[PDB]
Amino acid sequence: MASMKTELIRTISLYDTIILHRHVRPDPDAYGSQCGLTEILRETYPEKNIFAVGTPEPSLSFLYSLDEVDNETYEGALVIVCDTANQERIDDQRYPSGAKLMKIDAHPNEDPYGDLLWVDTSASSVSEMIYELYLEGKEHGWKLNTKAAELIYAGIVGDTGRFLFPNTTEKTLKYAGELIQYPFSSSELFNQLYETKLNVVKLNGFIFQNVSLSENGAASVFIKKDTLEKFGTTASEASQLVGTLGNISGIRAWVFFVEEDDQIRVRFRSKGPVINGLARKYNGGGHPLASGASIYSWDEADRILADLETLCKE
Repeated sequence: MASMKTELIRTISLYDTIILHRHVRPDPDAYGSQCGLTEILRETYPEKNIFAVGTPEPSLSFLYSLDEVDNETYEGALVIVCDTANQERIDDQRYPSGAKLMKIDAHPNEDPYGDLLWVDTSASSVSEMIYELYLEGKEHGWKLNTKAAELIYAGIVGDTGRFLFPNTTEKTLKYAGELIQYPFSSSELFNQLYETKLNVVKLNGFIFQNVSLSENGAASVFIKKDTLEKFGTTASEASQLVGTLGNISGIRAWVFFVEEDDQIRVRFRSKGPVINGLARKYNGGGHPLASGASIYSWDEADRILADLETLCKE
């Protein structure tokens, strides 16, 4: 809604202190949206006290540094929460302790928090939403500098797998063309985002070398504590390799099992057949081409295999 954007801008102009949050375990969109908007606002309003809070993600810390803020600073502040569908996943819970709370998000509005709400499930990403907000904001004095442009671009390219994933829309590409005109180095950004440690590359090589496809295009990957130790990689490092199998000729759908301390993490992917159903059956869920689940025994993994084989066969 056009009016909704205008009301956010007006409300932002009214408060001297603005504190910005996003979701725990931040990703590129969390940074692009939260820090992108933070940097718009630092540039546009150098007289305001603008802060971005939360725990940093070391692999994204090259984008922006976060601030430490006292309890007192919240008093009478505007708090903006970017890219967090669920209140309980907001990094730093002092979010409702200000005078007002604003929600900006691109996920379904199941937890409709905030005094102000701008939710749009047609946007690729919240970083895209922030660029759209800026477009309007312009007319009311907002300024986009090079650092903000870069942040929003980083958020968009991270969240869409550089215009690959199906959340990419006409708007995404259009805004990216506008953003690329700012004088930041996109090639250096891509280098930083894709930089991978030799030991994670080698683990990826171990997975590729040993992968096999069923006659029906199903594939599975088991990364237990012993493999993690051999390669010296964390569980999250190994899990993040689930996307790397997508270009294999004839693959239909596949799954990763990563042994963590408390569960076995399960990541489902598909090039066609719906996997939602299968995920929900083992207590998880997600989208039709990308779901997850937690399981507690290797027996449970073999059942997920048999069902994956069938879903592919049909």
